[PDB]
Amino acid sequence: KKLTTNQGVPIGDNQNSRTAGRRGPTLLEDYQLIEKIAHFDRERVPERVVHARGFGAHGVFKVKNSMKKYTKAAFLQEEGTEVPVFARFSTVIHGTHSPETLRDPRGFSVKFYTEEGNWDFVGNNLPVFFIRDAMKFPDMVHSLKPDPRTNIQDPDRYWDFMTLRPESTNMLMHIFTDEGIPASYRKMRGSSVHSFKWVNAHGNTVYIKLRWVPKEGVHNLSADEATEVQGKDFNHASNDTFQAIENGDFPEWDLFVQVLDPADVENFDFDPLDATKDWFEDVIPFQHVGTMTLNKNVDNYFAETESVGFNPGVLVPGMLPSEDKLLQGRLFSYSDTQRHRIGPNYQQLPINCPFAQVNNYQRDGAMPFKQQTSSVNYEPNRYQDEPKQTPEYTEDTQPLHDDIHGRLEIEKTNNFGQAGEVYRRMTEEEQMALLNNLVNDLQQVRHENTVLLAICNFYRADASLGEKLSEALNVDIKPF
Amino acid sequence: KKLTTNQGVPIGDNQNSRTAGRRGPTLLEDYQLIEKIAHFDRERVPERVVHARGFGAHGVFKVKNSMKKYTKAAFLQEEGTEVPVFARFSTVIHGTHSPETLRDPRGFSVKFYTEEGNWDFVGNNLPVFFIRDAMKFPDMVHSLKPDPRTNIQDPDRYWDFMTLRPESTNMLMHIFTDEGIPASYRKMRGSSVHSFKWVNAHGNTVYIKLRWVPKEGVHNLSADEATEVQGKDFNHASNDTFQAIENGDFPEWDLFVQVLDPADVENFDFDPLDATKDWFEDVIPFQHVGTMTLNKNVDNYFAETESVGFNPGVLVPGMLPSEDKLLQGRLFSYSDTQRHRIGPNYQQLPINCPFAQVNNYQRDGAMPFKQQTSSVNYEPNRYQDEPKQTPEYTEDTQPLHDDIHGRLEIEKTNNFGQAGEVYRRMTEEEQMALLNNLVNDLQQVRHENTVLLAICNFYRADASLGEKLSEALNVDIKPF
Amino acid sequence: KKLTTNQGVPIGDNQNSRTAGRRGPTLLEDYQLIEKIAHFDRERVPERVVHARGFGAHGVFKVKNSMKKYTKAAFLQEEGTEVPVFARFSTVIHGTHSPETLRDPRGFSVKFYTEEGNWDFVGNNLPVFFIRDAMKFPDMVHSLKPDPRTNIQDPDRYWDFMTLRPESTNMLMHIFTDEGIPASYRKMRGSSVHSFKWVNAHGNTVYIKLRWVPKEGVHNLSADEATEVQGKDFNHASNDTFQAIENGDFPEWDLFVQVLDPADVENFDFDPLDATKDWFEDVIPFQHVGTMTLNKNVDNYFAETESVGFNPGVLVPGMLPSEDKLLQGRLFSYSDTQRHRIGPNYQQLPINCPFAQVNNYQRDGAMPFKQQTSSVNYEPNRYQDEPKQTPEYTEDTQPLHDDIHGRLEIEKTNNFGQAGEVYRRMTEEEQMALLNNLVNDLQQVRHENTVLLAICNFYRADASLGEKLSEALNVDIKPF
Amino acid sequence: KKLTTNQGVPIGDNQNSRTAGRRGPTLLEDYQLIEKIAHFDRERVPERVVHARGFGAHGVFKVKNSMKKYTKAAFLQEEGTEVPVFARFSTVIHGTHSPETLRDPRGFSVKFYTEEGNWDFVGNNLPVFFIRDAMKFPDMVHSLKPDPRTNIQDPDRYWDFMTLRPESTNMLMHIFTDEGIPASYRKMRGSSVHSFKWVNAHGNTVYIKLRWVPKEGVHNLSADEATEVQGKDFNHASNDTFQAIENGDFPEWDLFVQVLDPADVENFDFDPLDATKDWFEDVIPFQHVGTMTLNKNVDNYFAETESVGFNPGVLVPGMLPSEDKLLQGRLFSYSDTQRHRIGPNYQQLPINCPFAQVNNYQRDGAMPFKQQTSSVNYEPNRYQDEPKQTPEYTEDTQPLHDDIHGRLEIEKTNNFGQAGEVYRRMTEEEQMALLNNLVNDLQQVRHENTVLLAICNFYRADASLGEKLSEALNVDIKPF
Ligand code: HEM
Ligand code: HEM
Repeated sequence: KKLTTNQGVPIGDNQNSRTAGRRGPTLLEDYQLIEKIAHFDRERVPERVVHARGFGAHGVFKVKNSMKKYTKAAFLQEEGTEVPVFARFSTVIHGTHSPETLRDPRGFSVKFYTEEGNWDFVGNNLPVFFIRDAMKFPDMVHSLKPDPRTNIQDPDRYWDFMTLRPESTNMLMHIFTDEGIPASYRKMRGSSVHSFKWVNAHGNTVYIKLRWVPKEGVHNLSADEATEVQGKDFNHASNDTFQAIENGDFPEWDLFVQVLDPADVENFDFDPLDATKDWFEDVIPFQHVGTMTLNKNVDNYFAETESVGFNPGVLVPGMLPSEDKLLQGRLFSYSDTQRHRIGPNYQQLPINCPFAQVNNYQRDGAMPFKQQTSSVNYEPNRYQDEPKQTPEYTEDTQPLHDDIHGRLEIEKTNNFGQAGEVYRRMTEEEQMALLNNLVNDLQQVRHENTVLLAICNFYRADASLGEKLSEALNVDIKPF
Repeated sequence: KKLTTNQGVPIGDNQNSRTAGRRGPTLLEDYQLIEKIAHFDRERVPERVVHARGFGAHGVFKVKNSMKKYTKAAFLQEEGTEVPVFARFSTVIHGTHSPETLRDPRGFSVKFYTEEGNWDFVGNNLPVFFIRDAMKFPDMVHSLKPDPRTNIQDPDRYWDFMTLRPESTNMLMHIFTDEGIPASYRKMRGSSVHSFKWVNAHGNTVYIKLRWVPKEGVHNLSADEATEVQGKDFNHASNDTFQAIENGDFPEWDLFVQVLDPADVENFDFDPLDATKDWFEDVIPFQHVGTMTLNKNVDNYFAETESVGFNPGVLVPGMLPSEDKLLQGRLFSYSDTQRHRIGPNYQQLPINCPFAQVNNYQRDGAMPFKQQTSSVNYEPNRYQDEPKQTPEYTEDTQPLHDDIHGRLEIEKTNNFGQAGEVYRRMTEEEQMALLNNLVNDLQQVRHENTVLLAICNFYRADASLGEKLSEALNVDIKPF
Repeated sequence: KKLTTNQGVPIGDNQNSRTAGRRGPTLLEDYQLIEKIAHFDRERVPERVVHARGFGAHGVFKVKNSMKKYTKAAFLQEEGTEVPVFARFSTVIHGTHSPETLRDPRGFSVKFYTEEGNWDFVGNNLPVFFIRDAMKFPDMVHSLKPDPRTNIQDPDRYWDFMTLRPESTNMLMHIFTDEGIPASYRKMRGSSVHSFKWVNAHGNTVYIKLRWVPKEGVHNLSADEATEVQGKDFNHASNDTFQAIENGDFPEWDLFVQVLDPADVENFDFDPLDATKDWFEDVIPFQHVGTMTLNKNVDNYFAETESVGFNPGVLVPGMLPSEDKLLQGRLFSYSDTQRHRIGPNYQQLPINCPFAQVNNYQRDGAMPFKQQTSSVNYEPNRYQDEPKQTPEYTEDTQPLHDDIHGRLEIEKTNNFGQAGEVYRRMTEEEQMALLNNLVNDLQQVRHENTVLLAICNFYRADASLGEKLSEALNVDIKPF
Repeated sequence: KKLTTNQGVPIGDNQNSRTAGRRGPTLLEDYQLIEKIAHFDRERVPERVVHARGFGAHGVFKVKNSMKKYTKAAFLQEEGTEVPVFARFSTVIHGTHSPETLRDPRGFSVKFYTEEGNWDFVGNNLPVFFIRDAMKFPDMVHSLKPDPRTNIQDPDRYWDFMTLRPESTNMLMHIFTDEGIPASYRKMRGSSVHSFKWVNAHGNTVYIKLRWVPKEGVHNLSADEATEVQGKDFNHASNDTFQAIENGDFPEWDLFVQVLDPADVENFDFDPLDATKDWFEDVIPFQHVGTMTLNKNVDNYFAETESVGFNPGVLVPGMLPSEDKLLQGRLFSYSDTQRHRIGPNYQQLPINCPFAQVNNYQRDGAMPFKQQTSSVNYEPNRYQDEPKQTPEYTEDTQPLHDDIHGRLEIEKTNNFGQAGEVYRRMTEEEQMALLNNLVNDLQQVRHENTVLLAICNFYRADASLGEKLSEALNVDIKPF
């Protein structure tokens, strides 16, 4: 195999620059060097705005139970159907090469290359979020991100944002358990967090939540375990998940679905479209869908794991987004950031390409590798053999329930009630882990009012938790 | 054929946005709409900084005569060998959709997809150039480019540069004949302008110049003729050349080489490596090489004619650049601008991709469509099966003739002598044309000193042309 | 002034590259050369996807009549207030350096640097548009743009689209008069085309349309006149408007507003919010607002006219978009394309920069010249003196009138009615010019049933015009 | 202070998206939301290809001793002259948010904002490099970078490359002492590694090396110490250096220079221009130049530390690059990558901007914030007030010493000899640490031939090291 330039010219000497004499300066005419150095200079692209640290693998999804009752999604009609998937697991706040032992939700992303298009599942392990409207997401992230001067994450900064956005209480309850540091990607669950809509063949729509349950079980690290691991291996989760697949101990998860009829949405003490809210298995049963097996590592990380883009509003027919106000901003954000991060034709890259043929009138854009060449780039047109709309594929109408449009916060926020229930649903071990992690984190806040507000927010959720935090801190909340 | 999103989801309704009601505001969840518009939003890329305006087509090069004597270049070894080519012809100064009736050199670019890699011929119709050092190219372009306030080309600006850089005189002789406006791309010659080095299997090197000769002959347009054409068709040359191919009237050119022994370089009243100097056919004979035939229009202009990059420094084994100081900056410039204009991985696109297989240790970069998957991305390595250098392909050594490096103008400039020779080689018809065009261009110069300088420069070249310019302008030339 | 590199190093020799000898190859260590070339290599950015060709100038808006009864827009409160403006005028379909003699609507864009933010008016001269839903815009553009193979605009393609999308009929009536070729940018009107919403201090909203009247009158070119101009000057309108300002003949326009109560939207034979429909002066009267004077040319085309971004959705308090399905896509499109075309931080460039101060929690992005330095990059936050929201500026609620969202075409299409009205409002001159231009255009269509359809669409609008086109073409229309 | 959009419009509600009803879907017309999310989507830019993990601060350089004897560099003429500096320290191989406890050279970069332009010092702590020609850098970096499939650094890969490129031996001797892991940025030295050239007022040139000596002393961490620190703090060095400055304990370094007359270069058992070679203090004395004090943290990491670009070939008059083949490729590469990573106009950003004024003929390029507005954008020109060249600043000619140019490896490679002396110059504790670290590293190599090669490479430098490695490994080297 001959070494070549990008021009296919064979290289004779890959060790020496062309110089003006044996010990003289380098020549501008060294095309081979400059081509090599110039490409090297251009290897890097922007990391993900969040969830930059991650691990991806290939596998298959296998449907066990037909879902035709709830959705007319092609792949979900018949038990036994298998769909290729690519998955990516990730942390959130810190960058590429950041340790995998930090406290963070863990991203859980699955691209399904379906016969009717790509569907992206893009969730986290943790079943709720800090906030309920996309308007706040840059703020939340900016608050959690390293301090913009010091480049170091500072709890004084994020506890500020969080205390003043008290809907974050419930998420705080989850993230400061030991479930805030999974032991690895293969030992964690997945959650859609948002409701979506599934519509069946007759146009009945239900609200659905999605649920991944690992065959290896949920396994977490305590703070001291995380520190121990960090010192030895800053790539532990990636390492462990890569080795398991390479050794043939294939990571597997089961997919379950929760179904809530639209006519029942007022029936709870919470808005079911609020992303700060969970649907307890107790109140809404999990129904088995199928199982994902990841059985093949990437061939190349950059081209596969780094270059994939997912979007929760990338859905197949039979699937629609919910009105969830946090989800609604995501629909835009993901693809929007990918046009910048990966490129305008990012959907043409092997890792992003659908299994279904792409036939449309879109054209051009930088690096047009899979340019459709028909000169007929407009629709409607006169030609019968060019791509046409298939009316049966139109997304059905959905209901509107208000007489006004504008900036209108939902009515039943219930910022503390469900958070309290989540606390009381925990075992003693979980409640003690939560207290020690919260205390350790609040000891790092440098503004008293923020600490007071944090303890107060927790107190409203559960009085005894708030009392314990008060004692450990030691800040008396009694006057308030 | 089903119409689809870039995700492979069949589109039901390609005519209506999803709105909050039949006469309501558009929804951010309209993924189909946003994908479509966002891609549309990104269709465009930067135009070529020069030669933006152009036309491309595919064809074949047939070598008629073996070049073994002069070069070891594989495709040139045997009579009858055929190489696929892609050619682009161009104006220079104005942008995309610029009239093709403007006075400019015309670009003549040919990519040869060779058994030993790509070779780009990148020349103009005209046999010489305005300057002799790349250092001056941005200045020269900026002077000819539309005034940066008015956005209209102004003779007052570029005559300023050209008079103050007297080496331009020779090019001014050519450019202001009627050969400044070719009738069509098919009715023009091609010139390498610079000499290059060819090296044979034995290791002898010769200076060479390359030459394209139109089967349809050289045909030009007077000013008034160009004005007539321009009013009815601003894409006239692209239109003619497109139609010619489609009608089966394939444009052909014969290629010729001029050969100069490096030992004979100081035997002239000019420096043969000076880009402002021609190699007259009567001094160095044209030797036939073969013939190019353009026999297929692009399937798609954007992915072919817009997205192609050429570099005079993209050479196959057997070829090397000369030390011509204008050429030497071009070796860098072209591939550098393509990395910007087209993208880091521009050599991966089909129009740029070699016929010879590419095998190397380069990786990543934006849109890594053709990523090499082997994890061995470093050389030297322990693996016999990975790409290896092939020493017999090592570019040969070349003489150094000085004991200092630095910023050092050539001795024999001869800024006016050959410019004179060229004029006295013209027919009386061409000399009248030169005068009419010169006068009509010099009439637009608002600084009398620039006008005087032009006149002196032409005078030093040929005293009769000088006095004629003076008489017509009318500024007598007895003082200075 | 000493000539310097971008590093601030004074340059000794700007004429010669650094070479390995007087006649030797160029050195890679020539930083000065490489910096200069590499920057030249990067001068170009993408041109606008539409309206690439254009001219900009600075000026002033003077408000003459208070608009307080209709809007609480600060700058519109007091008769006498001046706002600085930047305006850009353009053709539509072809690229940079394309003739300004071509048949095209003309862009009319004005940035108002107001005390309460930038307001961008982004209209055309013609008062209607070809289509009424943004979903169709890429298709409409693609059909009108050069054929993706020949690189020449083809009536056979765009008629194909326009006939198949018969809502276009009204716009064809307009664009095929002589008004399709304005004599220049100063000699044309401007239209909002869409209605917008103005909201007052008491919270009443009205539908509004905006209207620019030239002090110079509306002046147009016939096909033959445009053809004669084109031969001589392809920059004719830019040239005219530039010179006019230097000469002190300041291009001026009066601004007029047409008002409509949301209560009266059903009292017409058309949907007021349909972009294919005009609001006739004699049905909704023009009310005078103020005058714009353009009194200063750009210092630099690139940094001003090239680099400016407008968006019709960039509105000041007191203004809101209507539900016009074409407008609603524009809200997204413009800013979207600018982030790609100009850059993520395009709003930080002087030409785009507001007069009002920018204070928020956004950060970073490529080329962050005006980066906000405060480490408090999140809101809410504990700091009294960091930026805070001002609730009285909250865009107020707007009625919703449907109980479903979805892909739902409007009721009163009236694709031909008002198109006929328009034709019958024309003088005999205009009707003659329309006939000539249409026939000349329809003679270039190569497909029978497209021509037939065009004549039928025009016939449905007006029987006599239908007959005359039928007569001239010449197909009898007795059957169908 | 009012919260505003990038348009300067006051925001009233920064908490709620505009939605089609209180519990309905989000509106495309929420300009405020989309501007916000869309800028957030674009915050990230590519990290540095190498040395992505870093820390920057401002300060001052004070010249203690005139250097006029050796250079005519303006800032170095007079004792007591003070120049502003920005410094950045960094690791090498891993990405942003990588631990600072990893084994790697440590980058030491200093930008001097001089009265005659910017000078960049761009060195490492360690005084030699792994390779001696730029041709090999991508390969070396690829071998050291995470395996492109596992995303984990693998000694089996980098030992492959290193053993097969035995010139690396000397650097291995350095990097595998505990100096492979400095305790922080303020407790490490700096080295130019390369010689450069200094030219005085008379045109005499000497070769110089540059040396930074920390007031705080050189302090390192053993492997176990590094492990302990890593578990607790992955930002330790950034943390420590930022706190020192913030507490008023300013990091200081003394700058020293070593001088070698060009007439003495043949006098050593090594080529003094080989970047794998050190110039021992006892062979060429260090001469005090001045001191750097870092006294001011950044206001903003992104705009300062992230967006700064340095290039060792960015030199002031009085300074020139040496013909060092490693240094030669760096002259091109730094500015090349920055054009991509930061932007074509990267030199216009506050952190990169010279102290000295920038006056030249370059124009345009993306985000032209500091566009020079003069319409005279070409040189030579007629105007005496426009930027002119200053011939006294012309870079002096330098010697050439060969009669050929081509790919020509230096003759006295001495790959093992100096490496031997470096080992023999070590203390016994340094020698034990070296052995422990090498053994720990070579136990992770999985190919016997590479371990044997490594051991043989060390043996050739020093027999007792070769034996100690052989015994500890346990690999028999006797048969060879
Ligand atoms: C009544 C309908 C329309 C009018 C009057 C109009 C007018 C204009 C004008 C005047 C410009 C040039 C602005 C400038 O000088 O910078 C422009 C550019 C543009 N238009 Fe529109 N247009 C219309 C419809 C649309 C639609 C439906 C879309 C797609 C949703 C669209 C997308 C664009 C884009 C992407 C640009 C490029 C802007 C830039 O690069 O900054 N236009 N249009
Ligand atoms: C002994 C030789 C070398 C030393 C001492 C060295 C040191 C450094 C340092 C300290 C930085 C970080 C600058 C900063 O803080 O921004 C850096 C970055 C970099 N280096 Fe070198 N390096 C060496 C060799 C090379 C070579 C041979 C090349 C290839 C031609 C190279 C290419 C690069 C590139 C492309 C960057 C990224 C710069 C940017 O994005 O701004 N280095 N190096």
